[PDB]
Amino acid sequence: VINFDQIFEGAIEPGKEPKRLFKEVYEGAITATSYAEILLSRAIEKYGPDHPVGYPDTAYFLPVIRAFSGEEVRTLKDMVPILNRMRAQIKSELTFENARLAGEATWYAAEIIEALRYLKHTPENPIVVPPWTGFIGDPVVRQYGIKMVDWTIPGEAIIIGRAKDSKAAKKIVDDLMGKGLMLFLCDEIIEQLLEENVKLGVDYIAYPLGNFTQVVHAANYALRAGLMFGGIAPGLRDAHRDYQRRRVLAFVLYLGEHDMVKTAAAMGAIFTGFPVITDQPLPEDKQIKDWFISEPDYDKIVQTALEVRGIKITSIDIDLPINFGPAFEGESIRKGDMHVEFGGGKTPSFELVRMVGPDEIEDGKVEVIGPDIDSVEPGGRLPIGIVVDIYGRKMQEDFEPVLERRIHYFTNYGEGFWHTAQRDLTWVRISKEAFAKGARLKHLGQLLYAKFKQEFPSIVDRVQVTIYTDEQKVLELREIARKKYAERDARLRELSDEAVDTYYSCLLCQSFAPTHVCIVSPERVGLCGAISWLDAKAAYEINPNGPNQPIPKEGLIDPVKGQWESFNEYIYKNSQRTIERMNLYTIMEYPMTSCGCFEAIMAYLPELNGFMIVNREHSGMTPIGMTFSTLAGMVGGGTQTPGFMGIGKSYIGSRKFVKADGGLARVVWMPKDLKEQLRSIIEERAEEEGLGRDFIDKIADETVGTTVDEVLPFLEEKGHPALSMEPLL
Ligand code: SF4
Ligand code: NI
Ligand code: NI
Repeated sequence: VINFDQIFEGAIEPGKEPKRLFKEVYEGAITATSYAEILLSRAIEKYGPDHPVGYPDTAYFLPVIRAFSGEEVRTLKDMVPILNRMRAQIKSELTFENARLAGEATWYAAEIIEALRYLKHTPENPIVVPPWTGFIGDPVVRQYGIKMVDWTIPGEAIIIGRAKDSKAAKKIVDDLMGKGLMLFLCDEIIEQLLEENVKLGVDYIAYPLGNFTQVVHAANYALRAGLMFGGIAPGLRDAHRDYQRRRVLAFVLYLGEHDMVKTAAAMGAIFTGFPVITDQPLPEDKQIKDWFISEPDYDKIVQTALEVRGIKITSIDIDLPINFGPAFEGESIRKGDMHVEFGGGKTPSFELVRMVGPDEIEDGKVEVIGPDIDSVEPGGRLPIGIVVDIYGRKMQEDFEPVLERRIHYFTNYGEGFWHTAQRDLTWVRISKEAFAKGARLKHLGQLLYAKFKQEFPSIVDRVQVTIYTDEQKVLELREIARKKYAERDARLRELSDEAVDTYYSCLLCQSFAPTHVCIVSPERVGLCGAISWLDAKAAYEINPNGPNQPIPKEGLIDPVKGQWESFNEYIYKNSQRTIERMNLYTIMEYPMTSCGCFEAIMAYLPELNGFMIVNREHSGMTPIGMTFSTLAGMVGGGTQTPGFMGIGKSYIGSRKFVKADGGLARVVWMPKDLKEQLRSIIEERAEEEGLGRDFIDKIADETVGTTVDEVLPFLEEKGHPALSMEPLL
């Protein structure tokens, strides 16, 4: 049996209980359950017991309840017994265990109150607007899971209350955002940060939940991790708490004047293993060592929370004028805020990584050749050519394309730095706010140098960065860059599932999905969409002991569906033996599993005789009778699910795309925007198959319908080949 409570046994010596804290927790838990009970009785009197209740866009009903006790709450009456249960577990005796049970009851009460609040919520007339999030949908949790698994998001800060001043709120939050922690904000700190023009919203991984009971939208976010990637069953309470403590490195920052309900909520965080750190001074009888502690000095509170939680940060430490971290990757710079730009079809541009010989490379040398961003009035433009020379003993020409990709990400982490595209199609923008802080191309070169030295210590011994901004000179060197681009394109042309004798595992997502195993082949990218076969091969050649390992293609069992003994044995050994077999070219029998970060899901529809596909960003209903989030609840979690499978979007353009099932010809329904994202690949592959370039017009989408009865007549009138193919079954 998991004995999770053992994690608290050292906290309080007997007879020295902090009775002020336990009394405040008791009063706040009773108040929260009472709030929830009256609002529930009123709603049941007004709408009736059977009225549906729930949150927008989640597969997990009321996730806090769904995780800790497993109930599938759907209607108001379902809430009644649960709340009664929770009220019954609030007890006067002042023990640490009773405080934790009161905190769980407070969390249950906040979840109930919020679902009741959402009874009045419609997408057309919502109860919250951006940047505020309220309840955060499943797609955002999944969209940041990939950053969680490799600790690009080292942890999470749940900040409730009010910083002593708005400037202090801005400082601690800018610090956290530069450390890459995911933030949940509640109460007056939000307006404090907005008045300091701190950037907030889901794009910045800094969620303004709202006030008061909206605090629970951090809890139901965190618990979803274990429900989704961890695959833990609903209702396995101690297993969920153990997943939270082990992998959701959250802590609470309790700022400003205390009140009973906030304190009971923080105790609910402690109940699942998240320490609480407050800016208030604390008497002995209102603190718990390593669980409810005071750090009044704002200069130290962040490092205090990080150390008590166990979070370790690895910053490049270079003193750059602008903030840097994952939160800023998703920013975009409006034309009115843009100080200068390069590339994007407005000026010549290229970026290139290139291996060099040892004797004429100067490690750390960052040079800007040509005018700097000093040169232009705001809104102007310059050419940019970036060349990162690299020498290392164990550097390989193979690594050049891989490291080149990093530039995009390295640039977008800078606040006011923006980057898109690649090679000679780059577009880069620098905001007026960054220019006013002193940012110049020098800092871009130093940033790329430090991030390359930090991310590849084993293979980079020397790195040099040159940024050219003369038009003619950029055009001249762009031809050399294009030469290297063509070489890489040819090496990529040579690869195929048959020509290579080694496929590659990837185990990264096992930090959160312990049983999941990805197998990457030249014609099948990993389901995150970011790990191609060349990427896994380079990661293994750089770190032989890492999460990517070679697997020889041996012991063939089924050439058609794509089963080999070697991959079977590897997946069985590395899946904690939940998975014995896997077919690479079909979803209908022994499909590869998923963690929860798949870019899209495929599913077989017998009534259409073919596949639907739905990407994570699509909002609406699909012909199988489920949204992407509901389908993802079944497809993720490391279980084998014949007839369903998660995939990267680019996989749809592979020649091996579910080849044993009929490939692209079997696809009958995709979202319109997904078809348009992939229009060129789909047209080219469809012509290769003999389906015609107009085959994309025969694929149904949501503008055709969202049910089988609406879609089938369109497929029949359009003569879709899948209808005349063999049923998959
Ligand atoms: S390839 Fe698979 S396991 Fe690796 S990061 Fe991508 S989704 Fe996760
Ligand atoms: Ni994942
Ligand atoms: Ni995943």
